[PDB]
Amino acid sequence: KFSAKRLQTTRLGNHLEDRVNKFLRRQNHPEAGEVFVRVVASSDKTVEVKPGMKSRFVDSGEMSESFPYRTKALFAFEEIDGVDVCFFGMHVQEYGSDCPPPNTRRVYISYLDSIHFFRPRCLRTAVYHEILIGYLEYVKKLGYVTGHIWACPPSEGDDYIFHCHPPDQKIPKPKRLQEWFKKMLDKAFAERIIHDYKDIFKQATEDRLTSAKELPYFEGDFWPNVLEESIKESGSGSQKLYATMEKHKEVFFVIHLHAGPVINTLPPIVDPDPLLSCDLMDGRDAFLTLARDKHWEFSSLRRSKWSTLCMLVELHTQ
Ligand SMILES: CCC(=O)SCCNC(=O)CCNC(=O)[C@H](O)C(C)(C)COP(=O)(O)OP(=O)(O)OC[C@H]1O[C@@H](n2cnc3c(N)ncnc32)[C@H](O)[C@@H]1OP(=O)(O)O
Repeated sequence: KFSAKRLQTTRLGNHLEDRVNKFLRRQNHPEAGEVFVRVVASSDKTVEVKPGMKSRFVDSGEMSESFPYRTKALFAFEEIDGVDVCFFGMHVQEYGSDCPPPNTRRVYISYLDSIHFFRPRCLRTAVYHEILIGYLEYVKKLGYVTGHIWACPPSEGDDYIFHCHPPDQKIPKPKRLQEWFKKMLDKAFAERIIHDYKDIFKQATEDRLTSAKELPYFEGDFWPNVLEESIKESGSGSQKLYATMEKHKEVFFVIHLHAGPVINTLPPIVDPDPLLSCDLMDGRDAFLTLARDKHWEFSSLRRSKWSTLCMLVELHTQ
């Protein structure tokens, strides 16, 4: 069977799915179909500190040369007209309790994408927020302490996950996307899922951050390349770092899942799900490449239904 439901289930996927369908049952809209959330790939990686930061801080013994993390790719599918339609995807990076500072017990959303065919339309945004809120709730329970978001919308024609978006699906500019995450986090706050969130500038200030080595270092994030430039441009760049953090502060969220002294007393983070080896969905380039090479577009509902079928056949028949 090629259905989204028969894709391998996980605790993480089930938690998100249960939250979404719970919310949909409260809404009682007759157009809404069942939602399936599936983790389709999961692997362990390391991000290596780039050469400039490495020469300054790693070789003097002040910073780890690399940080291990688990990366997960997940998809949400909805029943529409009796078939599965993939409508949302997200990749995450999880730096567990064996990861050295400054990354210990942190999660980072690498990127997220969607195709706007969720039915009914009036519930689409709410469903996206429930998935994100569910993810924060889950990693909090496992023992992650801080979550990180970079609110950077794609450039015109740069598909993040889904090849060929619908032509009439508008791309939010930074201001709209920032408020969209704020709305999501405000709802997470009201449910006691997060303790607070802050911008990166306010966070560094409260932490009295004085060196670039204290800034969490994530694969593909803004800051490692900024830091390479600060070291090339050139002495202590800490003053300029605060100007850079301040200039871009609205787009960089720091989310506190736990706060206070408990954060140094938590048990080890042990992931109850196995890794899921799926080269096609690990990273974004493979799936984009495959869809491009096979003319799998998501630019209308009919094409999205077809491309979802083809993706499910690929996922099942490795
Ligand atoms: C940390 C790293 C990451 O998370 S990646 C950064 C976020 N990811 C992306 O931007 C990928 C592409 N974007 C998307 O897939 C979606 O926009 C996401 C982010 C999922 C949000 O979708 P959604 O919940 O529908 O909110 P939305 O703001 O996109 O649409 C709401 C209404 O606003 C409109 N809108 C959008 N952009 C504009 C615009 N530039 N000018 C005028 N209007 C705009 C939309 O048309 C939409 O209208 P409507 O009220 O739903 O009919």
